[PDB]
Amino acid sequence: MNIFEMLRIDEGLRLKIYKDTEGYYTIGIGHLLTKSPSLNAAKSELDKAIGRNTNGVITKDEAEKLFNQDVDAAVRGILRNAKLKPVYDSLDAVRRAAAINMVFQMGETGVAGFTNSLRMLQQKRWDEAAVNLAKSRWYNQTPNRAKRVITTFRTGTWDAYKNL
Ligand SMILES: Fc1c(Cl)c(F)c(Cl)c(F)c1Cl
Repeated sequence: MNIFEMLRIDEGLRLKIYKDTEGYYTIGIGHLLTKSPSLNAAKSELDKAIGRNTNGVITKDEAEKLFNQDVDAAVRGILRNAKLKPVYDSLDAVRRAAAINMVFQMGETGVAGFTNSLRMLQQKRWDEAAVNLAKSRWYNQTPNRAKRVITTFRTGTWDAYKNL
């Protein structure tokens, strides 16, 4: 198990434009195209991302290319964010993957409200942190995924993913 395998499980793989859990146009391995309700706008974003005129369908190789870029972008974003870098640096590699997972799903803006959770994680108060993380829109809207990510933060193991 690693961050790539983990997000592959959580996001799936679809080669045609689909709507994510929030109703937003997406492709590949959870590559958000746009929050716009216009399919044409989404198709434009896809073409720009891939570098060719696609009309809504990509190959597995192309999906994996975008996926690698997205994982890279999430990490680089954490490292440039003053509110996130210290907590990330304080973690082991397994829990770091859980951090990347969250940023991949909700972005840096989606995680701005997790200040108290972040403190508890840096304090290594794993059970308290797990309890706090679940008190969120995130947990309520995607409970099964959140539970897996939270278990990863609580235990520092891959137990929530090893069966999957
Ligand atoms: F280190 C982190 C980071 Cl960078 C992050 F964005 C979240 Cl949501 C998190 F929980 C942890 Cl531990």
